[PDB]
Amino acid sequence: HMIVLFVDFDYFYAQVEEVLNPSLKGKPVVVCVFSGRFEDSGAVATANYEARKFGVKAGIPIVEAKKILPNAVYLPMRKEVYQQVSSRIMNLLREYSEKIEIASIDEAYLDISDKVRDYREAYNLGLEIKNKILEKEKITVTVGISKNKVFAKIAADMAKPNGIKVIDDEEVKRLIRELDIADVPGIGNITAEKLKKLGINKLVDTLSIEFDKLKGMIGEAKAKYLISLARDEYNEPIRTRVRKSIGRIVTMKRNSRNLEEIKPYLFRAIEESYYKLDKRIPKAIHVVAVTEDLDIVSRGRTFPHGISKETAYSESVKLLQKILEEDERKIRRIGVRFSKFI
DNA sequence: GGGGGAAGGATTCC
DNA sequence: ACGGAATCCTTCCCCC
Ligand SMILES: Nc1nc2c(ncn2[C@H]2C[C@H](O)[C@@H](COP(=O)(O)OP(=O)(O)OP(=O)(O)O)O2)c(=O)[nH]1
Ligand SMILES: [Mg+2]
Ligand SMILES: [Mg+2]
Ligand SMILES: [Mg+2]
Ligand SMILES: [Mg+2]
Repeated sequence: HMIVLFVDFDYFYAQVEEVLNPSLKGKPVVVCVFSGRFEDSGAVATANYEARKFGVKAGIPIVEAKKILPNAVYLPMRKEVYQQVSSRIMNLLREYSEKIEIASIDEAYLDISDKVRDYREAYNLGLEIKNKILEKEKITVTVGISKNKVFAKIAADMAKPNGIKVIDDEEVKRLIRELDIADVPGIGNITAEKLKKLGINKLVDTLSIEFDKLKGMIGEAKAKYLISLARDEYNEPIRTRVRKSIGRIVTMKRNSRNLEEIKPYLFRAIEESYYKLDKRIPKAIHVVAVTEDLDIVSRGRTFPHGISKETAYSESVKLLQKILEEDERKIRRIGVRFSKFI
C-alpha cells in the first residue's frame, strides 16, 4: 500500500548548540528569544531534556525558566545556524527517497514505499538513517514508521527521544480506539474542547456522530480529516511543500499607538523580510499587529503586480494607519507579511 | 444560486 | 507571553 518513514530531530536547537560547543552536553540548556522589553523578557524556543525535566520548555517565559533553573545555560536563538544544519540533514534523507516532504525545520516525511518491502526492512532503513545522520552531523533523531503520514508522526512522538518505532496495521487499529483524540496532529485545545462536548474522546468516537454535526462544530476540513483517520482510510500523499509567505514581526520596547514610534520597528521588519524574500516578488502585503492584550489584528492589500520595497514601505504605513484608526488598543508587536509571489 | 477572489481572523505547532 | 508560516472558515463583493 505505502510505508512512511518520518524523522524529527531531537531538542533540535538546543542540540545544535551542543554540537557547536560540546562542553554544554550534560548541562541543562535553554535557547531563548529575548523580546527586549527588559532583562530576560521573552520566551523559550526550546530546551534540552536535562532542563525539560523540571518544566523548562518551549513557550514559557525565560524569567520563569530562570526561577526554576537559575544556573542553566541560556543561549539566544540563532535560527540561521540551525537552518543550515537542517538543510544538510535534509540533503542526506534525500539519499533514501526522492519522495520527500520537509514539514518543518526539524521534521520531514519520506515515502519509502517502492524502496523497501515490509516493516522489518523499513525499520532497518530507519536505523541506517539514524546512524548515518549521527555520523555526519552528530545529531540524534527519532524515527516513526507507518502506513500514512499522521501515524508515522505519532509513532515518533511515542518513540522520542533518540528512538525509532513502527506502528503496524494491527496497532493502527488499536490506536484508533486507544489514542486520545488530542494526541492527534492538528488537534489543539480549541478543537479538543469542542470535541469533548460531542463526547468524542477517542478517534473511533467520531465514527458515531452525524457528519453534519461534526462539520457544524469543527468545520468540514477538520471533520473529513478525522473521520478519515478513524476509518483507517487517511492517505494524503507525501509532497514537497512550497513557501507561500515570508515575513517578520518584532516586539517594541514599549507598547505604543504613536506612528513615529512604531514606524522604525515596521521598517526594520520590512527590511529583514526583503533580504529573506531573496529573488522572490510578492503581490500581496499584510501588516500585522499584536495589541497590548496579545490579540492579533491585520490589514493588507493585493496589487495587480509585484511590490517594490518603495511600494511596501509606503503601503505598510497606510495599513498601519488603518489599524490604529480601526482599533483603539495599543500595539505591542508590529510586523509585515508578504505573499502571492510571482 | 453559485463561481472566484480578496480580506480579516481563527487555530495549529507541522 | 516569541514568533514563522500553512490551512481553513466566515463575510463581503462583483457578476452572469
Ligand atoms: N522560537 C521558537 N521555536 C520553537 C517553538 N516551538 C518549537 N520551536 C523550535 C525548537 C525545536 O528545536 C524546533 C523543533 O521543535 P519540536 O516541537 O519538534 O521539538 P524539539 O525537536 O525542539 O524537541 P523534541 O526532542 O522533538 O521534543 O522547533 C516556539 O514556540 N518558538
Ligand atoms: Mg524535534
Ligand atoms: Mg518537529
Ligand atoms: Mg494536541
Ligand atoms: Mg513542538
